[PDB]
Amino acid sequence: DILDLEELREYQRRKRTEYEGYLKRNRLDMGQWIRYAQFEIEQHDMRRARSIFERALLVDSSFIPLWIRYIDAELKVKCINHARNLMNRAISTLPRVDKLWYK
RNA sequence: GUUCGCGAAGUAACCCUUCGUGGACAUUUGGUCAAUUUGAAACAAUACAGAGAUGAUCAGCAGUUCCCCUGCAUAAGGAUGAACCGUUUUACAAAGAGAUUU
Ligand SMILES: [K+]
Ligand SMILES: [Mg+2]
Ligand SMILES: [Mg+2]
Repeated sequence: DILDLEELREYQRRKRTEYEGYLKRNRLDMGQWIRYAQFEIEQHDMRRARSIFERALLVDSSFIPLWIRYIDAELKVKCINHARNLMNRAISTLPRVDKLWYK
């Protein structure tokens, strides 16, 4: 498929334009947000992935699978202290959800 | 420059003409900006494609958007103005049961 960094940049531009267009036209599709963040984790660009999860939380902070995905994504890449800040924030905004406490 | 005053020479003329000189009058413009190509107007042309619903053709009216255009416009029109068609995996458990690590 992709043989060169410039070709990776072309691929990333096309996919980012696709995902951003759909999330512009309909921001409330949380699964679309999740798989865009997953795309950026596949690109190993954790800054972009974190930004997408944060924007998704700004669209809807009450949606528990989005929180769990973000926390698990931080832990999967050994970013434990980021995960600690994130989980503390998660319980701080939603203290009555048992799943976040257990996580 | 005009004018008030005082000295020198016309004109012993104290006013008029000239020269020297003290004072008053009048007091800070304009630029966000330089005169052709390299600080960004658009159509048109050319080639190829081509018409929302669906079996076919067409009237529309909306909605979402970090697209706007025409219009005095909160009217109306722009193909129903366009973009929309794609992509889709975990808040993941319980009971068994068969191969097997220990
Ligand atoms: K029509
Ligand atoms: Mg209309
Ligand atoms: Mg419309």
